[PDB]
Amino acid sequence: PLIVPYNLPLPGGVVPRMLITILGTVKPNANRIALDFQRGNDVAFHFNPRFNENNRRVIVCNTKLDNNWGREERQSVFPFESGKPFKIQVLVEPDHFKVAVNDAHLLQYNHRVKKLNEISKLGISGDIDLTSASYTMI
Ligand SMILES: OC[C@H]1O[C@@H](O[C@H]2[C@H](O)[C@@H](O)[C@H](O)O[C@@H]2CO)[C@H](O)[C@@H](O)[C@H]1O
Ligand SMILES: [Cl-]
Repeated sequence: PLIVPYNLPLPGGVVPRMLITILGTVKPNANRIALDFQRGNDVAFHFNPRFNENNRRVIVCNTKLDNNWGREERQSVFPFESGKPFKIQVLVEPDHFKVAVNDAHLLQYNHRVKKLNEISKLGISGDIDLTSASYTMI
């Protein structure tokens, strides 16, 4: 397996038609997962499943610029389960990141950071066993 937190370099940043695939298993009694697509210290796209926010399960998405979080985009559809294997696919499209979990469309996130070619790292963290992290062009 891979060590968590895991840094996946994205050479030359992201580009439409780039597909990032993360395979892992959620730990029992998990609290959180996070994917952080970074542009240096900025987080272009933070994708953050929360297993217990006031006894609710929610996915929080956001952008961090100059160390400040912006407006949260929340998704109540929650395909993850403690103890279970998952696949997250993030497809870069011209105007948004498109996320599918276990082959089912989950959400889209409009590009706030527009210099796609400078989003050159993906951090993967949280309460998971990480099996694989890779990318390909479709
Ligand atoms: O927005 C992503 C960011 O959220 C931080 O937590 C927020 C929390 O979601 C919000 O309800 C409250 O008003 O402010 C907190 C601090 O900004 C997390 O700390 C951070 O890790 C990100 O997940
Ligand atoms: Cl930008």
